[PDB]
Amino acid sequence: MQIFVKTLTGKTITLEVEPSDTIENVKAKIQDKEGIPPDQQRLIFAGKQLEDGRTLSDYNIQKESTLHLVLRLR
Amino acid sequence: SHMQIFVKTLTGKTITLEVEPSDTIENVKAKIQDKEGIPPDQQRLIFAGKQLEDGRTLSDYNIQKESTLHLVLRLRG
Repeated sequence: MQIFVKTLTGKTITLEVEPSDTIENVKAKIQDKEGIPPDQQRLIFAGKQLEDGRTLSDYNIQKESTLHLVLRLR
Repeated sequence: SHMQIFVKTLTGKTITLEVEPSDTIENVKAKIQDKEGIPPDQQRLIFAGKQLEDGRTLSDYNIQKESTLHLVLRLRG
């Protein structure tokens, strides 16, 4: 289950994730790779702003799907 | 003495900052960290299509009051 996370500058990272993983889990994995705290991350899929508590299956995020990472200011 | 500038991400999300023309780009990054908690190393700042260098000042780039700098996330590797 290899999904992609795309920044606003073209750069894209790959993540190995399991169907049950929550969006928060996804943000933790991104912190592990990029050092960006989850609270500073906004994730978008299919024009939707993703919620931390939900899983990738609740958004029908399939293998090779591409999520969008956006900076989240206070 | 002081002036307001905007720092904007690519989504249009904006932050306002009070700065001096004599402030360094690193000073601006540190002010952004103070406001947003984003470490300087994660920040790349852009103005007039020129990547901004930590050691230079705002006046070096002729950044004026109400000018807008763009903020971009810096990734690892």
